[PDB]
Amino acid sequence: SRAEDYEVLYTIGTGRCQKIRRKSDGKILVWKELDYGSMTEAEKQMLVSEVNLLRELKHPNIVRYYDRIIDRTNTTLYIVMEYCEGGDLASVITKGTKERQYLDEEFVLRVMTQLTLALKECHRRSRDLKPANVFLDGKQNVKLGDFVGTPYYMSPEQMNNEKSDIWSLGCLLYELCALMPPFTAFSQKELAGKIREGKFRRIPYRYSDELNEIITRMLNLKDYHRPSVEEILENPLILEHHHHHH
Ligand SMILES: CC[C@H]1CN(c2nc(-c3cc(OC)c(OC)c(OC)c3)cnc2N)CC[C@H]1C(=O)O
Ligand SMILES: [Cl-]
Ligand SMILES: [Cl-]
Ligand SMILES: [Cl-]
Ligand SMILES: [Cl-]
Ligand SMILES: [Cl-]
Ligand SMILES: [Cl-]
Repeated sequence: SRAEDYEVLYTIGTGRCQKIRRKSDGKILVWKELDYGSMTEAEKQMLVSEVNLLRELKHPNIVRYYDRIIDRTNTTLYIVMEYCEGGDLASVITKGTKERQYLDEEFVLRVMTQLTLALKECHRRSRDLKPANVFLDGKQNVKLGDFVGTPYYMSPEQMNNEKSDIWSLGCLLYELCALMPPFTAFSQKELAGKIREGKFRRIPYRYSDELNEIITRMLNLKDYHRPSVEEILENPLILEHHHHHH
């Protein structure tokens, strides 16, 4: 695997994320460009570990890693992976916010189902749940990727556990429905205050009582009252078509 095996089409974001084309079969992919020139041997060893871990993750709802390419000349490491043509959930939400248009319940259910399964897989093996780390492919599939900011999704436990991940999922699904997170504040201390009270607005009325109910359960103050991944997926809301399809 050499860089010359691929051709950069253009830069998606900025190290650098680029949409690329594999020359042999024309397959569309992306790579993440990492300049390791300024790294110590220690940090490079830490980098080697991380990349090996990504190679082991095979799941329909986790962004698929394909390859790693070393360019010793430019001291650049390339991580090759699947392309998610639908971009990230952050952009979907800001888009709904600016166009004043709520997302379909069907879409929210797809995200709930598919991220819950990604989470289930993560818990098996041993990756923050936030809109910017959730990607959409071209087939309605949902995939989990990998100081200044306010920690909107921090659970009550953390500010003091797999149920903690359930809280964060609740926050993400809440924000998808309401187009704002369940707890907002100008500082972290004000934020922490709101989280401890555990009160928030119901998601918009266009969304079913059943969907409101499960999101609300995920946001319970007590970790042990939050549903497990198993209890989530048992929900009558969740159907075959909400799962991944090739
Ligand atoms: C490469 C590192 C990242 C991001 N990543 C992928 N991102 C995109 C992607 C596509 C977009 O529009 C077509 C887009 O604009 C909204 C965008 O915004 C951030 C991202 C497509 N495919 C990807 N594989 C993969 C996961 C992730 C990581 O760090 O592991
Ligand atoms: Cl899939
Ligand atoms: Cl609105
Ligand atoms: Cl709807
Ligand atoms: Cl309450
Ligand atoms: Cl409301
Ligand atoms: Cl669980």
